[PDB]
Amino acid sequence: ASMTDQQAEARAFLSEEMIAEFKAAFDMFDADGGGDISTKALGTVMRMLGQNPTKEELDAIIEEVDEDGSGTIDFEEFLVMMVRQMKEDA
Ligand SMILES: [Ca+2]
Repeated sequence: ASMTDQQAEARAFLSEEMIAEFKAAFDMFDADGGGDISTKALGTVMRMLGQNPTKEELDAIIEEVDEDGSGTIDFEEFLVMMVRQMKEDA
């Protein structure tokens, strides 16, 4: 369907074993079973994994993860949110 370049580096930094764990949390917010969660529910995904950045970097993260602008986050865009702050500029 689609293939953003940001997803090429995201899965490149995440090991197959890591991406597997991130999937466990995906189904958590994916109560619909469609494979898409609300960017507003992401704030909850943070405290779940382990992150407490400034509310600012949060909003920017949403507009930086939706490279398509569909209005929803997908497992593919998830791996990006992880490498988003894990590899912002370091
Ligand atoms: Ca999207």
